[PDB]
Amino acid sequence: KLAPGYLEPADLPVRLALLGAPPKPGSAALARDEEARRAALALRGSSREKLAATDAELSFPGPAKTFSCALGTQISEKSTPHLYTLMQRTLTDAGGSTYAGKNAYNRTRPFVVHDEGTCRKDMEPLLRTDGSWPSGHSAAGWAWGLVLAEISPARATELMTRGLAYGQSRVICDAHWQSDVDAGRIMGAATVASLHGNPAFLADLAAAKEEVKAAQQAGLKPAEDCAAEGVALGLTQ
Amino acid sequence: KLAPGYLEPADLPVRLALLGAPPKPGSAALARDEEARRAALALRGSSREKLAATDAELSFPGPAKTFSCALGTQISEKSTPHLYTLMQRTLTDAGGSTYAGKNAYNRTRPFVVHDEGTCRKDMEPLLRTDGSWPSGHSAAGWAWGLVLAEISPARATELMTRGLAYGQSRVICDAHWQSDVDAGRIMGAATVASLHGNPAFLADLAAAKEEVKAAQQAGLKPAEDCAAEGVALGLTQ
Repeated sequence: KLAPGYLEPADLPVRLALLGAPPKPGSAALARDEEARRAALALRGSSREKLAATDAELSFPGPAKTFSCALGTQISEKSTPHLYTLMQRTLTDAGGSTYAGKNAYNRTRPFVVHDEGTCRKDMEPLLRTDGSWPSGHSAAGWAWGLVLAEISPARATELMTRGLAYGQSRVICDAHWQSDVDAGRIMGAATVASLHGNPAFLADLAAAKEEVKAAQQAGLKPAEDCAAEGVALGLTQ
Repeated sequence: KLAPGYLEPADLPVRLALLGAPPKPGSAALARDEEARRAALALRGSSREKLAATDAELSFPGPAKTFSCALGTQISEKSTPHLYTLMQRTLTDAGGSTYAGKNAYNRTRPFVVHDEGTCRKDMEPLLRTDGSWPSGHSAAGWAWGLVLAEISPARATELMTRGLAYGQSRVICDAHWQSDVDAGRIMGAATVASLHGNPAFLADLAAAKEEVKAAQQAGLKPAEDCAAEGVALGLTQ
């Protein structure tokens, strides 16, 4: 159910070297995670939580739909085949697929710690047994934001903001801690640096730039309710 | 003093859109900043503090020297002129000179809040009146780490680790808060994404890849004490 990643395992960024240990028990860092959790759970029942629910969808075309409004055009196999492929393959590179248990911290997720629910009840049987470190959604979101921003520089701010919000959706969903979302962005940026050393990624990147240019010049607007996503995001950037 | 940046002002990543507010008074987020400050000040008098003192040097060849050991060859005008230039110009893009006080938070630095000293007494007269948001050293450190990792993919982990440590040196030096160092990496990664859309940067990047490869193949060792830097950093293989 996973596309081949661009990167060989030996070329993946090394979590242990790049990341610090998770917040220790009794630490202010852990208190910051609980504070972020409490602030996030205040949004339970809101449109932002509902957007966090669709942000959790990693099965394509999930991510493609999620980033279309920020891109200004629809990401699809028909319109942007190379960009679509790039997002699928970089999900493997940046996401939870690389986060093995060996040489990794085991992270008990917030909703398990506090015996409460998430914004995606259907994904919980998987997440309960999952202690991935850091947040793979966060890493993929930031990686997607950084690559897409390079693909369409005229929408760089919208795309990078959307990629950051994608990681924040994991806190709002009560699926992972703030610190793991923050650490996810370190891995996401690092993975993008490695991808720029990969000729296969670079070829798809170059083709995606032409696809997006062609779609925007032809006036293809996103096939998503960008108004509703904007409201859910709050914007006021 | 400052080299021309690659990026036009309109192409700089927008701090206000990408970053959250600084830790509020009485918050666990602020408590985390104080906790990191206390852990950092325990290293006063140590080799790690001494390395943070040279990590503070933004006047070239300061940054070139700082990353040479992680690169595996000396960054110099003679041996890697385009890489040297690239670091100088990306210092302007990423390194805080763009952090205008207008439309930005004013940050009182830790050593000012606690009427104490930094690891660089000579730089305090400027830093005392400076409330830059986030950490420009951190942003440049992470940006340099990410670009250099693409330049020399075989040393990607060493270089990205060094770029994160470069930002952490600001906490160890008591020059800025942890949260501003963390936010610095968001801006650094964003700036790198913008840089990959800039043809002048891309031309220097391609030449730097050839310069570094030629230097490493000729066996040009770093002209820095890599043993001493390894001990000060606590490096683990």
